[PDB]
Amino acid sequence: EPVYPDQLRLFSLGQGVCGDKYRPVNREEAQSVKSNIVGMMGQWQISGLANGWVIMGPGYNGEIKPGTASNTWCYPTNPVTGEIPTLSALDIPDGDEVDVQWRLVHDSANFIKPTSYLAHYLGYAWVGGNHSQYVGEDMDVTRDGDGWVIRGNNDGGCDGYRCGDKTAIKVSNFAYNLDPDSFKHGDVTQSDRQLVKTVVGWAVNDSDTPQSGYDVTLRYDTATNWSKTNTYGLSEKVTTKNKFKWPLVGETELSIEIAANQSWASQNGGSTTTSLSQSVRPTVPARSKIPVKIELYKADISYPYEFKADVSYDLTLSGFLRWGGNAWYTHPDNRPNWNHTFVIGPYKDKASSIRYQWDKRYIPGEVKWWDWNWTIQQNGLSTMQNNLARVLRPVRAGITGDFSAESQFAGNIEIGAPVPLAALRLEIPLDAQELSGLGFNNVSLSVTPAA
Amino acid sequence: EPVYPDQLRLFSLGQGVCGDKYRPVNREEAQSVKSNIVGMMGQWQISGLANGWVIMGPGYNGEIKPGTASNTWCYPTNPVTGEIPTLSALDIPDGDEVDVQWRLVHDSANFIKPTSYLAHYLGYAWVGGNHSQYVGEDMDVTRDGDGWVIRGNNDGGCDGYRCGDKTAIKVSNFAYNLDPDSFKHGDVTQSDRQLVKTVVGWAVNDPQSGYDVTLRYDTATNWSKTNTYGLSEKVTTKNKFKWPLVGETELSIEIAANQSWASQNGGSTTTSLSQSVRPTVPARSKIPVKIELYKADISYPYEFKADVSYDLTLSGFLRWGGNAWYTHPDNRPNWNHTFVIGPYKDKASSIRYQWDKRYIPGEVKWWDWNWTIQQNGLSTMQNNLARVLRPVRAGITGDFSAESQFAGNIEIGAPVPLGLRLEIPLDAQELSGLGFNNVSLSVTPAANQ
Repeated sequence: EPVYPDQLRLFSLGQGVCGDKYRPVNREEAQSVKSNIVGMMGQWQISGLANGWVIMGPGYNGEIKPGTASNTWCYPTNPVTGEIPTLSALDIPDGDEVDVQWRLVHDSANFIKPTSYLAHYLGYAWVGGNHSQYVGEDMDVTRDGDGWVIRGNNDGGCDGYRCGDKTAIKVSNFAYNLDPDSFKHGDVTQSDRQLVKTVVGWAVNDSDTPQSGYDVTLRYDTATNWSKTNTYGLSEKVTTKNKFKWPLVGETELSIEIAANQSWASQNGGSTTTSLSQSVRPTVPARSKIPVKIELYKADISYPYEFKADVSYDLTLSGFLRWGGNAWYTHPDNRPNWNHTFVIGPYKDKASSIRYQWDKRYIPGEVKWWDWNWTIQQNGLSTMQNNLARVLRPVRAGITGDFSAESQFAGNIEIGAPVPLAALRLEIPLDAQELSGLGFNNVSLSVTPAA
Repeated sequence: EPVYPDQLRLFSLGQGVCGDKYRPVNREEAQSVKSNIVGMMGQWQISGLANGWVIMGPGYNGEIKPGTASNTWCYPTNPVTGEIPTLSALDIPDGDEVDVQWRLVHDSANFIKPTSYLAHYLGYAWVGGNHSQYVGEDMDVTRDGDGWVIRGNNDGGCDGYRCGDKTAIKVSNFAYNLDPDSFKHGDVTQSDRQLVKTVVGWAVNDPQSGYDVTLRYDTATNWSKTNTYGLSEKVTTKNKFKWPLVGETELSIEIAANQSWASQNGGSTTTSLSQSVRPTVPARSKIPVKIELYKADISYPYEFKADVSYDLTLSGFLRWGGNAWYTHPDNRPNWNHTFVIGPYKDKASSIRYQWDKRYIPGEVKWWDWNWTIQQNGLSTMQNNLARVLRPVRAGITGDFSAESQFAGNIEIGAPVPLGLRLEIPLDAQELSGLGFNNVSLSVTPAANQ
């Protein structure tokens, strides 16, 4: 009887006060799911647990100690139990799209068999080839344009009511979305940052009043030349839901950002200039001067990358339903040639959600498609949780190629030892031509009052 | 203006009503930090935003659409601004502990400089060497204990009151904690699932349901792991985990917490399992039972990542002109302070704690972070503390290899014409010689589920 973190709910109604039909989480329970609770709190957040214990945000390392808080962590008084476990992702090696789909759809233990038992458990009939006594065995997997249709092999003759009527299981509408957080990289091949030039000069205090309260700002326009390779072809059908900057690797800063909904393969590189502005707030004593140095660099990186693209697809089960064993909510006995489709992946609507239909299986007005509590009493809760955990298992594909970028940047503005004015104003020269040629454009040194 | 997900807060006070000094987040702000809001929400949770909009739990895909809710995501009307960035981790290849400490502490751009500058902004004196006029230059790094010390070179002579008293930055108390979720492996060198035997039988009935055929047995794994270098006798995990699944050769290895990675290189672990089915045996009929037993061994090169954390002790005297010590001691005292760069230990040692709680006078008892900002300007201090606090992690690599004996599911077949009788042959002596110990089949009735 485990505490399920997705059912925790946090209320702001004072000490140990939880909403209605909710009760406070205790220390032993917060302990068994600490990583989960803390990961759902603000950095320096502090929320209450039962009996005067508190759990602190991640910035405090998620410590649980005696305390009091105005907001509490609450757990249902009537939790929904038996959640579908969530197994580890099934990683399929990169390749062109039919090799990736192909590899998935022919996997007996991780696909063919688990989806067959599903069509079987829900009441569909003849879910297996006629050269076997077990479900999901001896199945012919054929192509169907964009889709794949797995259907029991019919070679020969069968015996049973409409036994020559095998349930078809068809896979379609495949989509691949890249998870930017999945970034990883092989050995950094090319790598280095050459100091191409170092600008030095002075900042002078021609006054009897010491100066402070002025910022010395530097601004340049540098370019970033980057390029990337796509080893296989899936690359052309995969996309990102929302843009992201290419990850920092090395010390070498770069500003490259990938676009959403535009195929990975179409984004292979380019040159992009940027406007950067370095700055310092010096303090030069009266009738004195301080030295200012600025180190300019060129850098480059080369390394093999790898991101993961999750796969989702529509799963249609079509065939007639059994007599005296059907999971549909109305429970037909007339053997209707039923046709239903679940979406394995991100949510779309309630009808195609096993998880949604399964977690709501007790709100009477919710059960309008399949009768999940029916399947449970027929088969048993574990049987069903292991069946749905495998059919719902996360499937990810590797996306790879090579990465290479090159850029020029300036370190910060560094000041020296104030020295007695010789026998704020800047005496630091810039040769716009030489820097344009070193890859630095529009470089300017401004002086502005602090604020 | 920037929204900071660490300042979001959720209230449950009716529709669009936030707690005091807080205001509802609007669809255009929630959108920008979606990933974070959603990550903070229950599976099918729905939370309100500003102007009749709503954000849906991760189960509904985290979608923001017009709606209404009696719980709201609020943000401060008064937000702490200028948070210190967070850069991506800095990776140090595997080597011996002294090599991994060396690669960190000697890096000028990523360590001698940011750290020297921190000491310099806090008012510490003579944070450079006699051969240079800039901060963090001409410094010496030297072994001392199982820690090191950075301090300006004192050869030559100098200019300045007590200028021969350089500030020393001492790094020690290194710790390395392994992060399980960093698992990665090379080319899997060996993989193969072979069918050893298949117990077959007949669930016999002379219908009958509410019965569960239960198969209880013993799995077994043999493994070994190597450890390319030595850091490994120092790396540990705060939590015990379960070695990752790769391939489809089921394993059952548990890496214990608080032990050197190198004192856990292999073994043999048995673990009993229960397989169960609920048959619906027609009257006077026989249903077939099949159980496949297998053998597989996997073996590949691995690599995990350990978070390196250490203590930073600044020792030297504070300047009269101005230091950041909250009481601004004008008598140039000898100052000693140490920050813990890693998991939070206490407020005195947390730059971030102190920095994020800088506007709350009650809290300012160590360094005055508002003073440094005024003195040097806000983007300088936050770009400096981001390099001082940038996560650093070392790789732990080596070769792994395992073999196990697991059993597929007990599958039933179509029932054929003929207290539930189970005709299923099992010679425990044979299964034992084959590697399966304690195999047995049973029938117990059903009352729940």
